[PDB]
Amino acid sequence: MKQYLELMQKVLDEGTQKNDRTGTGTLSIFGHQMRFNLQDGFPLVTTKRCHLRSIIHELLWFLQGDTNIAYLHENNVTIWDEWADENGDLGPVYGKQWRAWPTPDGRHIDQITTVLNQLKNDPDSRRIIVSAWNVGELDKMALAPCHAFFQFYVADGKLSCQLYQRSCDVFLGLPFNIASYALLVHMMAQQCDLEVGDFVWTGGDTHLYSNHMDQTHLQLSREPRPLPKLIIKRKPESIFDYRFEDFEIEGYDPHPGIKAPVAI
Amino acid sequence: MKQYLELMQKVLDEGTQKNDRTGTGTLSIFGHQMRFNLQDGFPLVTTKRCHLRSIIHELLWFLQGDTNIAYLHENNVTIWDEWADENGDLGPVYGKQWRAWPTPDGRHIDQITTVLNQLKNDPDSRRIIVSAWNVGELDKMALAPCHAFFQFYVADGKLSCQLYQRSCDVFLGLPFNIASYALLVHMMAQQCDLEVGDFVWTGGDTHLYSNHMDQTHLQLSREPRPLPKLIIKRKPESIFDYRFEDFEIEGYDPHPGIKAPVAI
Ligand SMILES: Nc1nc2c(c(=O)[nH]1)N[C@H](CNc1ccc(C(=O)N[C@@H](CCC(=O)O)C(=O)O)cc1)CN2
Ligand SMILES: Nc1nc2c(c(=O)[nH]1)N[C@H](CNc1ccc(C(=O)N[C@@H](CCC(=O)O)C(=O)O)cc1)CN2
Ligand SMILES: *[C@H]1[C@@H]([N+](=O)[O-])C(=O)NC(=O)N1[C@H]1C[C@H](O)[C@@H](COP(=O)(O)O)O1
Ligand SMILES: *[C@H]1[C@@H]([N+](=O)[O-])C(=O)NC(=O)N1[C@H]1C[C@H](O)[C@@H](COP(=O)(O)O)O1
Repeated sequence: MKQYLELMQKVLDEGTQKNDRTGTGTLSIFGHQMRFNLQDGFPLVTTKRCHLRSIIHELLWFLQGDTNIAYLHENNVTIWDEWADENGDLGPVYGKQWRAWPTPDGRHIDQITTVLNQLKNDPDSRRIIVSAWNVGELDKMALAPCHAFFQFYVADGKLSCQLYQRSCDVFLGLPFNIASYALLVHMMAQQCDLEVGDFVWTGGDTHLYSNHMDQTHLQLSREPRPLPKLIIKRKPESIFDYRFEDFEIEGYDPHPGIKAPVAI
Repeated sequence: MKQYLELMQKVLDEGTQKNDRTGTGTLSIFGHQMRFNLQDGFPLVTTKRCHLRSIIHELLWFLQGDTNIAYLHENNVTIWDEWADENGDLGPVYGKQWRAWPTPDGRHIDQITTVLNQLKNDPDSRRIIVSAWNVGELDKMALAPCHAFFQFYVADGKLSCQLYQRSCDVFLGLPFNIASYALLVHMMAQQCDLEVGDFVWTGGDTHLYSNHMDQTHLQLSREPRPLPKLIIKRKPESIFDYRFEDFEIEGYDPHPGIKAPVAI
């Protein structure tokens, strides 16, 4: 997609060489923002084939509040295997914080239910936020959340969302993260009877790994194709009741997939 | 400042009318980003006189971990009076979360000390974050944090910072918020022996109140003046030991102040 290839080029032209946690090395920029009008189409990268199966299942897994990889394996999704322990556990990552953020006085807060309540009763609110950045539990997580904090906004009968992503692997992670959140915005809007508006992506440390350079040059040589359309085939009773079979992506005709190693 | 007047104009031209919490009404946009290179000068608005006293003291107050307004009053700062209770308390707002974020298992995490440790030992880290958005304590706060989440970044011997501000009163709040965080970046850099880099501001619901329109038109008629310079006159032993007298703002020659009512 145009905005995505523009970012890739910007990282190549403007990024500075930075060591990293994994020992791999990156080219990095700090602070970037892009906007996707969800009415123009579903923002799934076309310049390489993306695995929709993994994207959709990961999101449904988050929404269940699950942090064990059993569900993903049951569904032949292996994108989280490298970080899981012997029992398939990741610690209280994303889904746990979304559904069951623990308080000092012993409660658990379901941020997704809270957001639904807000959208249905106080749509003008400037506090419609979900955070995964639970400072008190960071040390128990396999990895600190990359996509950390997101906010909804309603104007003129449309639902928008902004994501703050503190760290972004541009080649591997970003195509998944954009699609994942676009999908959530479509689900949320369906449940709230709103139209879709904008998905706004904001990055912190936005980088290309040093061993993704060949892959990046290849993909930059390709022309984007028209965006597909997302069809949700039924309206479940709640945001927690979607199934893989409920989604259709129509007119997705990507260029071939490009393999790249994940930095662990 | 150029970036600031550009935003004001954009809100006037592109903002949609939105009701709000306070009953005042706003023009609102969602999602905006601006960048200030701190080497070009200290980003204090010149098209109206800003009260530096209030800016500096508010920041020092946050850093103490204080949430009672006594300290501000001792220093003749009254910007937080409207939200405080009979005892001058605001609940566990900003400073409390920064210095003493409470965990379930009973601990308190000092995020500022943690960040210092990270900057001094792991400057390449992509996880150098402070959050005020403590989901478990939101209901005890006078107001939910506006400036919610910020990240540091080091490259090439320079310290940058990005702030996510979920809600932004463009006329009243934003000039303070930009200056406040620029100041913190200068303090942090001094303590860590780094040069200053960029301050990146990212907004969620970015708005002009309906009863700030005259004030906005007035200010938009004014030409920005050159940015002042921040001089820090000594190096305290720690980030917690700064005093008001340690800061000099040189060459600040603003246009006159513009009064506007705060929406409560
Ligand atoms: N450094 C690094 N990068 C990352 C993650 C990480 O923790 N470390 N974690 C992220 C969580 N998301 C993904 C997304 C895609 C993949 C991945 O590998 N994807 C394939 C293969 C997909 C498949 O299983 O079929 C691709 O070619 O797009 C891994 C993690 C993404 N990037
Ligand atoms: N709606 C609304 N807007 C806000 C806040 C709010 O909670 N509600 N809280 C914010 C916290 N920051 C400020 C900053 C400035 C002022 C203010 O009023 N400033 C003066 C007067 C300064 C002074 O005391 O001398 C000015 O003209 O700039 C109030 C809160 C800012 N904007
Ligand atoms: C992190 C990631 N995740 O773990 O779920 C995700 O969804 N998107 C990412 O882009 N992603 C990247 C950022 C970085 O390259 C690594 C995480 O490493 P640290 O930033 O060192 O924590 O995965
Ligand atoms: C909030 C504010 N604060 O309370 O400290 C700040 O520092 N900056 C702001 O711009 N600010 C604004 C945003 C909005 O106009 C109100 C808060 O109202 P809600 O967004 O309804 O919580 O103050």
